[PDB]
Amino acid sequence: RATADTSPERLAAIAKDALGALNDVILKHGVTYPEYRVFKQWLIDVGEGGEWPLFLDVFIEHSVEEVLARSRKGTMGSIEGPYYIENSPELPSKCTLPMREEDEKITPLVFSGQVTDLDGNGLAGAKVELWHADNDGYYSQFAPHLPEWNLRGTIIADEEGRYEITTIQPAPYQIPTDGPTGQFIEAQNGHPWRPAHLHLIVSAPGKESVTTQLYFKGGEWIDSDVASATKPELILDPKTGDDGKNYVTYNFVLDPA
Amino acid sequence: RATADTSPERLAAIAKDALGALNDVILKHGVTYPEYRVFKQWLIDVGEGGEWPLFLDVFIEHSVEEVLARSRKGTMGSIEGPYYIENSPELPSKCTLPMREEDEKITPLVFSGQVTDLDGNGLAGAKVELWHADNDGYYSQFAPHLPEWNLRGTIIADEEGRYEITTIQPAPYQIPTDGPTGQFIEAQNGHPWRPAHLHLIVSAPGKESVTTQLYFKGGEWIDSDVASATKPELILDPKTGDDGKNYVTYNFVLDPA
Ligand SMILES: Oc1ccc(Cl)cc1O
Ligand SMILES: Oc1ccc(Cl)cc1O
Ligand SMILES: [Fe+3]
Ligand SMILES: [Fe+3]
Repeated sequence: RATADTSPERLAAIAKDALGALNDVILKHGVTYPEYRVFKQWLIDVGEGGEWPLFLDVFIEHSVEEVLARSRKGTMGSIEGPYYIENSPELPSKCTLPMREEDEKITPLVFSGQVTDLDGNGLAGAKVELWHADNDGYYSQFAPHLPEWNLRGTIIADEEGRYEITTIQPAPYQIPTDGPTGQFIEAQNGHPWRPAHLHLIVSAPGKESVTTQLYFKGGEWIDSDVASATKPELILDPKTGDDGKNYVTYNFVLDPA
Repeated sequence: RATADTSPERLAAIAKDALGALNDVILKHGVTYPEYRVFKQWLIDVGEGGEWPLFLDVFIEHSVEEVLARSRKGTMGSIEGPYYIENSPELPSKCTLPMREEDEKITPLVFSGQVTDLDGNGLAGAKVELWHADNDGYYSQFAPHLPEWNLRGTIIADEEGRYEITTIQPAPYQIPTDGPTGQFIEAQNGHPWRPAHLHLIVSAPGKESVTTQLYFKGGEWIDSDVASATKPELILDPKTGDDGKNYVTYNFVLDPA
């Protein structure tokens, strides 16, 4: 039951700008009646396909985080995306993310670092909620065949704010091509792809949490993210060990609540 | 199964402008995350309530007709609205619109005029599709209690392009306040009202049809139409007879197909 405290005055100004802007694009490009019928049917399709969270997060949410970005001094944020789930099972500072026997076959990714405040003091009782896709680009709880907490966890950072999280390296994400979001994209010759990414919500007692994503230097779609959610500050350059595992360190800087 | 011949190049440019514009409004007004969740839930509600045609026609379609307005030299057009139905039963040049025993109690409106071309030559085989709401502001086929062609007809203009159509005078229209469209309006202190109006599609053999609406001089909401669909060229000034009926004449000027 979602709410916001927006005064009628504010909404009216937003509505005026949003609707005026759309209406101007129509006048600009000479949007015809047949094209208008196509837009109306496609908005119906979007909701009938359950793709409002998907369409909105891909095309709109980057600007919402960009707003929040201004008011923030810590680690760069990025969009949540639609694939977040609360209360993923807790795990200790040093852990391995829950995975299938399939996932065990993929080159491992060892993610290390520390949660700290703005001055660099480590934070006790910090939490790292991590979620990402498997090598097949699917999310648990958004794929029937997967264990419901595959590659999802609540990492409990130690008394010093540190974690050593062993996972696999995520595959790039492709947005279902079959639906209206993918229809919108195929019809303009765009591409339905996101670079490979880790999702992280990072919290601490008395701190303003951070929702962020982490990408990979080599990675494809790196310079053409369809959700426009990539920032260079969030690109990891993992180095590979003689065990053949990929090793990366990244620290989280939380703002005060 | 609705389609348009829009090249990927065009859609991409439209998409770029539409999405950029929205994204700018977000950056402009500092659209927060809670407000974003409210917008996402409301887009889901709109489609779940079957109010995409309603929301679009009220807030977007005026600009689509404004485009078509440029390419046209005949009678001013206006939006279709969501309440149009094809194949309304035919009636002769001089007729009375189908109505209930209730409607017979309302002051009658006698609508007369002629369908002509750009030079003022009358057009044989011209059709006047007329639809409007009853004094209770409901449309037939969008209200269970009404006969399915209440205040809907296909008037067959005579060999000379003339019609004398007796109906009642429509009541102002109020957009359902209970749904997401009305929620969007109540939440900004807007008003959910349209001035009283007749709907007309006017066609002739070899002519580009006209979808238009006709309003009434005294009428309330006349200068504040929520669908922004009012034009001064479409305001009727009916004069009343000694039978106590309201009499108005209006001619349709069709463009060539
Ligand atoms: O995996 C994802 C797919 C689409 C979006 Cl918008 C965000 C994601 O995080
Ligand atoms: O009766 C009507 C109600 C709403 C709209 Cl947008 C148009 C109409 O014609
Ligand atoms: Fe993702
Ligand atoms: Fe109407």
